[PDB]
Amino acid sequence: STHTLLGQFFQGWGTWVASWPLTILVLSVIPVVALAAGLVFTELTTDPVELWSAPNSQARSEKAFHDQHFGPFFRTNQVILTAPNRSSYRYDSLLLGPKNFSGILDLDLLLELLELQERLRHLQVWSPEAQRNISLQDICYAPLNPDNTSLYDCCINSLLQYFQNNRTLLLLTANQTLMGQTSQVDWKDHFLYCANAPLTFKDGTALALSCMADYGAPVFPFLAIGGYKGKDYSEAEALIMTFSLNNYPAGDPRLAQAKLWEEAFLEEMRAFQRRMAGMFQVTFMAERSLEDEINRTTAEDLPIFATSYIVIFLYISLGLGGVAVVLGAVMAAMGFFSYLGIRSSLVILQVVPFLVLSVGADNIFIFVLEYQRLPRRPGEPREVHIGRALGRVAPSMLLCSLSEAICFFLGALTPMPAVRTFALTSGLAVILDFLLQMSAFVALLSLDSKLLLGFFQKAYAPFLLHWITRGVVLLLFLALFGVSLYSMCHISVGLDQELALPKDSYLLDYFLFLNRYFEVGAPVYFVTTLGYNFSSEAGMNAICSSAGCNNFSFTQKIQYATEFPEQSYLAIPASSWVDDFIDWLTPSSCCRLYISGPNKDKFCPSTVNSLNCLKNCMSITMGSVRPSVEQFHKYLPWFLNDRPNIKCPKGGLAAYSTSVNLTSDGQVLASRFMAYHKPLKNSQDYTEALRAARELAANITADLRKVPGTDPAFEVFPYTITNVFYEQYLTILPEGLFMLSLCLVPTFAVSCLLLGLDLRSGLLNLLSIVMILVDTVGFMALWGISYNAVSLINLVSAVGMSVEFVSHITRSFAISTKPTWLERAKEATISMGSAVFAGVAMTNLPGILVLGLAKAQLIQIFFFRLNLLITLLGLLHGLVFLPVILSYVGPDVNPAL
Ligand SMILES: *[C@@H]1O[C@H](CO)[C@@H](O[C@@H]2O[C@H](CO)[C@@H](O)[C@H](O[C@@H]3O[C@H](CO)[C@@H](O)[C@H](O)[C@H]3NC(C)=O)[C@H]2NC(C)=O)[C@H](O)[C@H]1NC(C)=O
Ligand SMILES: *[C@@H]1O[C@H](CO)[C@@H](O[C@@H]2O[C@H](CO)[C@@H](O)[C@H](O[C@@H]3O[C@H](CO)[C@@H](O)[C@H](O)[C@H]3NC(C)=O)[C@H]2NC(C)=O)[C@H](O)[C@H]1NC(C)=O
Ligand SMILES: *[C@@H]1O[C@H](CO)[C@@H](O[C@@H]2O[C@H](CO)[C@@H](O[C@@H]3O[C@H](CO)[C@@H](O)[C@H](O)[C@H]3NC(C)=O)[C@H](O)[C@H]2NC(C)=O)[C@H](O)[C@H]1NC(C)=O
Ligand SMILES: *[C@@H]1O[C@H](CO)[C@@H](O[C@@H]2O[C@H](CO)[C@@H](O[C@@H]3O[C@H](CO)[C@@H](O)[C@H](O)[C@H]3NC(C)=O)[C@H](O)[C@H]2NC(C)=O)[C@H](O)[C@H]1NC(C)=O
Ligand SMILES: O=C1[C@H](CC[C@H](O)c2ccc(F)cc2)[C@@H](c2ccc(O)cc2)N1c1ccc(F)cc1
Ligand SMILES: *[C@@H]1O[C@H](CO)[C@@H](O)[C@H](O[C@@H]2O[C@H](CO)[C@@H](O)[C@H](O)[C@H]2NC(C)=O)[C@H]1NC(C)=O
Ligand SMILES: CC(C)CCC[C@@H](C)[C@H]1CC[C@H]2[C@@H]3CC=C4C[C@@H](O)CC[C@]4(C)[C@H]3CC[C@]12C
Ligand SMILES: CC(C)CCC[C@@H](C)[C@H]1CC[C@H]2[C@@H]3CC=C4C[C@@H](O)CC[C@]4(C)[C@H]3CC[C@]12C
Ligand SMILES: CC(C)CCC[C@@H](C)[C@H]1CC[C@H]2[C@@H]3CC=C4C[C@@H](O)CC[C@]4(C)[C@H]3CC[C@]12C
Ligand SMILES: CC(C)CCC[C@@H](C)[C@H]1CC[C@H]2[C@@H]3CC=C4C[C@@H](O)CC[C@]4(C)[C@H]3CC[C@]12C
Ligand SMILES: *[C@@H]1O[C@H](CO)[C@@H](O)[C@H](O)[C@H]1NC(C)=O
Ligand SMILES: *[C@@H]1O[C@H](CO)[C@@H](O)[C@H](O)[C@H]1NC(C)=O
Ligand SMILES: *[C@@H]1O[C@H](CO)[C@@H](O)[C@H](O)[C@H]1NC(C)=O
Ligand SMILES: *[C@@H]1O[C@H](CO)[C@@H](O)[C@H](O)[C@H]1NC(C)=O
Ligand SMILES: *[C@@H]1O[C@H](CO)[C@@H](O)[C@H](O)[C@H]1NC(C)=O
Repeated sequence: STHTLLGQFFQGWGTWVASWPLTILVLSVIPVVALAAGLVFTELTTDPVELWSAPNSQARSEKAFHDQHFGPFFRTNQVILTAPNRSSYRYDSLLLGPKNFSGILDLDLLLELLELQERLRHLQVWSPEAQRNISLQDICYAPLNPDNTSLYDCCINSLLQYFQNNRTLLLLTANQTLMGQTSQVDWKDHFLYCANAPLTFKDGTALALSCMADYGAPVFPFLAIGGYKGKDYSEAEALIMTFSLNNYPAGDPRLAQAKLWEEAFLEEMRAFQRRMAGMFQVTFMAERSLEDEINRTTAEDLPIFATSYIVIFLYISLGLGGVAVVLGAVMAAMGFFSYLGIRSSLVILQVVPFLVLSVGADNIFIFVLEYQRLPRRPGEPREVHIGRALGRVAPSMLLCSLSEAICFFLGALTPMPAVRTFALTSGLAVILDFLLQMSAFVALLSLDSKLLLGFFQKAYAPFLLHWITRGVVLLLFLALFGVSLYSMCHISVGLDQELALPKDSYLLDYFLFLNRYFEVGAPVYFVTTLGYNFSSEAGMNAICSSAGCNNFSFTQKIQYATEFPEQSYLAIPASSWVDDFIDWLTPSSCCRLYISGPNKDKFCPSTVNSLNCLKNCMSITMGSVRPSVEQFHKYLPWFLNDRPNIKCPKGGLAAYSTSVNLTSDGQVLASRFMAYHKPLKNSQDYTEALRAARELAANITADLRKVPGTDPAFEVFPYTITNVFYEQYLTILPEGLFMLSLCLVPTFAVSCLLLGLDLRSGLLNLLSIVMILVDTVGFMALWGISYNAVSLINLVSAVGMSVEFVSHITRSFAISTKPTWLERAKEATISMGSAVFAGVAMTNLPGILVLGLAKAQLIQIFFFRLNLLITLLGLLHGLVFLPVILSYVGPDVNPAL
C-alpha cells in the first residue's frame, strides 16, 4: 500500500509545517540565496558556435587531427555585387567569335569595385591593446610568404586579380591582326582567355598579361564570378570579392585582434552599400557576423520576456508568493551549475524559466484549490486542516513533478552541449521546485491567517456522456490518429542555417545570393592518416592519376565521382600533389643541379639562368618516370619551395605548401587533397553530401590498404569546415526514437504504481500519451517545423507534461464509487477537469502572449510554434477523449475506503 503511506506522511508533514511556519520559511529561504550567488559570482556564458557540436564526436575528432597537422581552416569574408539594372549586350571577340556578355562585366563597374578593394586593403583599426594599430598584413592568410607577409601577398580573391589589380593594365587596348582583324583587343578578350586556363603566364593575345594574381598563385573562375551555369564564363550575374584571414585557437590574442578588423570591414562595407544604390546590390558576410548576430536577438528581448513571468501573476487572479517561490527555485537551479562549472550561453539562460514555471505553477494552483475546496471539518484549526488537504493531493502532485524531472534528465543524453545544458538546468529546476513548494509554500499558506467553473461544467457534461457524443468523439480522434501516423512519414529532418537569424538581418540577403549565384560549395579535404609509405614505385601508383599508374586510383576515383554530381556531392577534381610532383620531376628546366658549382652543388632554381647548371634531377627519359626512394627525400622539399614563374609553371608552393607535413627526416606524415562540393542549399544537402563523401572515402581506404608497405588503422577521411555541425543528422533517428520510447517506461511504471490503476487505467493513459506524441509529430511535420536536436527536447518535455492532462482525471475516476459508468465519470470531470483546465490555460495564455512575439526565428519556430501544438492538442486528449474513452473500457468500481 504505497499510496496510503505517502498521504499519511505528507499529512503529518503538513501539520508540523503549519505548526512551525516562520522557522521553516526562514530556514528554507536562506539556502536559496547561497545557490543564487553562483549567478552573480561568474555565470560564464558561451558566445561562439562551439556549443552546437559533440566535444568527443568523430566529426570533431577528425577536426582535432586536421587542425593539429595542417593548421586551422582560414576564416572567409565575402562580398557579392550582382548589378541588376544593366542590360546584356554583344561583343565579337576576335578569338572565339560572338560572345553575348552580361551587364555586370561593364568597365564602368569594375573600376568602382577596384576603388573599394584597394581601400579595403589599406584598412587600420585601433585595438584594446593600445600600443599597435592593426594593419591587414598581421592577420592575413598568405599562402606564399608567411614569414614576413608584405601587404601585397595577402589572399584577396576577385576578378580584378586577373590584371593583378593594376588600373593601367585593365585600361589597355592593343592592335591585333589575323588578316581579318577589324578591331583591337580589349580587356575582355584577355579575361575570356584567362577564364579557360588560369595557370597561363603569357597570354596568347597581342597584349601579354599573366592570369596569375599579385601573390604567385592562380585564381579559379568559380572563386571570382558566379551564376554562369550555362553559356560559360560570359554571362556572370555577380562578381565576388573574398578576403581570407588565418584562424587561431580561441585563447590566442591574435584571434581577439583579428575579430576587430572584421568589425571595421563590416562597418565600412555598410557605408559602401549606401554610397551607391543605383548600380549595385552588395551583400556581404564576415565570419564574425553569424556568431555575433544570433546573440544580439536573444540579448535584445529579455525585457520583452519579462512580461512572461509577470503575466504568470495575473492569470491566477498568496499568489505572488508562489510565483516568487517558483522563480527563486529556477534561479537557484540556474546558478547552482556555476560552482560545478558549466559554460551555458545566454540563449540557454533565457528560456529555462518559461518551460519550468508552466509546470511549477500548476501544482501550486492545484494545492490552493484543494485547500479552498475541502469540506473543512470543524473542531480543529487550520494547522491540521492544511495537512488534511495536502495529504490527498501530495502524491498526485508528486507524480506530475517527478515524471518531468525524470524526462528532462533522461533527455540530457543528446550530443549537443547547449541542449544538454538546457535539459540539465530544467531537470533540476523542477526537482528543486517540488522540494521548495512544500517546505516554503505550506509555511506561507499557514502564515496568511495573521466562480462559474462548476456552473457550466454541469452543462458541458450533457454535451458529452451521451451516445450522440460518445460515439462520434471516439472515431473522429481515431481518424485523427490515422491521418497523423501516415503524415509522420513526410517529416523532414535537419535544421536550416538561416533559422538562427531574425527576419531582417543582412545575412539573409547574403544566403539568398549564396544559394543562387555560387557554382561551387565549400571545399573539402581527403586527409591521409599516419602510415602510408608514399615512396615506393608501387606505392605512388595507387594515389596517382596519369602516365602508367593504375586504372582505378584515389585521384582517379574522385574525378570519376565528379562526373555524377547528383549522386556524389562533388563538383571539382582532386588536384593531387603526387600528380603535380611527377610532372615537376620531368626534365627541361624544372629540377636542375649545379655541375661545377662547389658552393651550390645541389639546387639550381628556375629563376637563375646561366651556362653552369645543366643536369636534370630525373636522369634520362623513359616510360612513366618515377623517382627512387633516395631521390624522394632530396626532391620533395625543394618542390615545396619553388614559386611558379614563367620558366617552369608545373608547380611548387603556390597551392601545396601546407598540404604535406614533412617530418624531421623526410618521411611524410599526412596530406590533403582539396576538392570542391557542389552548391549546397538547405540542411538536407549538407548531411547527404557528408554521407556520400564519407562512403567514397571508406571505399578509397578499403582500396588503398591492399598495398604492400601500408599500415592498418590508416583511413582517408573527408573533412570540411561545417562537418562538425551536420554530422549528428546521420544518427538522430535511431538515437531520437530510442530516447522517446524509453521515456514512456518510467512514467507508465510510476503512474500506475502511485495511485491505484492496476493495468487498464494506466494502459489507457499510455494510449493517450502515445496518441498525443504521434499527433504532435504529424502536425509538426505538416506545419513545417523541422525535427532536430532542439525540437526533440520539447517533445520529451511534452511527454513529461502530459501526465498533468491524464493523472487527475484517472485519479478522480478511480476514487469514484458511483454505480454506472455512464455518470460515474461526470463527478470526476466536474471535480478535476476544471482545475486541470485552469492549469493548462496557465501555460496556454503566457505560452502564447510572450513567445509568439519573440522576434527570433528560433524561439518563434521551436518554442511558441511547437509548444502551442502540444498544449492545445493535449487539451483535446485530456478533456474530450479521455473521459469519453474511460466510459467504455473503464474499470469496475474500487471501494477505496
Ligand atoms: C593608428 O591610428 C592613429 C590615429 O588614427 C594614427 O595616428 C595618425 O597619425 C598621422 C600622423 O600624425 C595622422 O593621420 C594623425 O596624426 C595627427 O592627428 C592630428 C589630430 O587630428 C592632426 O591634426 C594632424 O594633422 C595629424 N598629424 C600631423 C601633426 O600632421 C593620426 N590620426 C588622426 C587623423 O587622428 C596612426 O598613424 C595609426 N598607426 C600608427 C599608430 O602609426
Ligand atoms: C617504402 O618502400 C620502400 C621500397 O620497398 C622501402 O625501402 C626499403 O627499405 C628497406 C630498409 O632499409 C630496405 O631493406 C629495402 O631494400 C634495401 O635497399 C638497399 C639499397 O641499396 C639495399 O642495398 C639493401 O640491401 C636493401 N635492404 C637492406 C637494407 O639490406 C628498401 N627497398 C628497396 C629495395 O628499395 C621503404 O623502407 C618503405 N618505407 C617505409 C616508410 O616503410
Ligand atoms: C606538422 O606536424 C607536427 C607534428 O605533429 C606539428 O607540430 C606539432 O604541433 C602541435 C600543436 O599544433 C604541438 O602540440 C603541442 O606541443 C606542446 C609542446 O610539447 C605540448 O606541450 C602541447 O600539449 C601540445 N598541444 C597543445 C598545444 O596543447 C606538437 O608539440 C607539435 N609536434 C609534436 C607532435 O611534437 C605541426 O604543427 C604540423 N605542421 C606544421 C609544421 O605546422
Ligand atoms: C601597373 O602597370 C604599369 C604598366 O605596366 C606599371 O608601370 C610600368 O612599370 C615598368 C617597370 O618599372 C616600366 O618600365 C620602365 O619604364 C621606365 C620609364 O619609361 C623606363 O625608363 C625603364 O627602362 C623601364 N624598365 C626597365 C627596368 O627598363 C613601364 O614603363 C611602366 N609602364 C608604363 C608604360 O608607364 C606599374 O608598375 C604597375 N603597377 C604596379 C603596382 O607595379
Ligand atoms: O547558435 C546556434 C543555435 C544553437 C544555440 C543553442 O544551442 C540553443 C538553442 C535553443 C535552445 F532551446 C537551447 C540552446 C543553433 C540554431 C538553433 C535553432 C535554429 O532554428 C537555428 C540555429 N545554431 C547554429 C549555428 C550555425 C550553424 F551553421 C548551424 C546551427
Ligand atoms: C589598330 O589598327 C591600326 C593598326 O596599325 C592602327 O593604326 C589603329 O590606330 C588608328 O587609330 C585611328 C584613330 O582612332 C583610327 O581611325 C585608324 O583606323 C587607326 N589607323 C589607321 C589609320 O588605320 C589601331 N586602332 C586604334 C583605334 O588604336
Ligand atoms: C526542533 C527541530 C524542528 C529543529 C530542526 C529542524 C530542521 C531539521 C529543519 C528546519 C528547517 C529545515 C530546512 C527548511 C528548508 C529547506 C530547503 C529545501 O530546499 C531543502 C531542505 C531544507 C534545507 C530544510 C532542511 C531541514 C531543516 C533545517
Ligand atoms: C565575466 C562576465 C561574463 C561576468 C558577468 C556575467 C553576467 C553577464 C551575468 C551575471 C548574472 C546574470 C543574470 C542572472 C539571472 C538572470 C535571470 C534569467 O531569468 C535571465 C538571465 C539573467 C538576467 C542573467 C543574465 C546574465 C548575468 C547578468
Ligand atoms: C571537467 C569537470 C570539472 C566536469 C564536472 C561536471 C560533470 C562531469 C559532473 C560533475 C558533477 C555532476 C552532477 C552531480 C549531481 C547531479 C544531480 C543529479 O540529480 C543529476 C545529475 C547532476 C546534476 C550531475 C551532472 C554531471 C556533473 C555536473
Ligand atoms: C504552402 C504552405 C507554406 C502554407 C502553410 C499555411 C500555414 C499557415 C498552416 C498550415 C497548417 C496549419 C496548422 C494545421 C493544424 C493546426 C492545429 C489547430 O489545433 C491549431 C492551428 C494549426 C496549428 C494550423 C495553423 C495554420 C497552419 C500552420
Ligand atoms: C546572345 O547573343 C545573340 C547574338 O549576339 C544575341 O542576339 C542574344 O540577345 C544574346 N543572348 C541574350 C540572352 O540576349
Ligand atoms: C621582412 O620581409 C623580408 C622579405 O624578404 C625578409 O627578408 C625579412 O627577413 C623580414 N623581416 C624580418 C625581421 O624577418
Ligand atoms: C537600379 O536597381 C535598383 C535595385 O534593384 C532599383 O531599385 C532601381 O530602381 C534601379 N534604377 C534604375 C532605374 O536603373
Ligand atoms: C585497364 O587496364 C588494362 C590493362 O592494363 C587496360 O588494357 C585497359 O585499357 C584499362 N582500362 C581502360 C578503361 O582503358
Ligand atoms: C566502391 O563503390 C562501389 C559502389 O558503392 C562498390 O560496389 C565497390 O565495392 C566499392 N569499391 C570497393 C573497393 O569495395
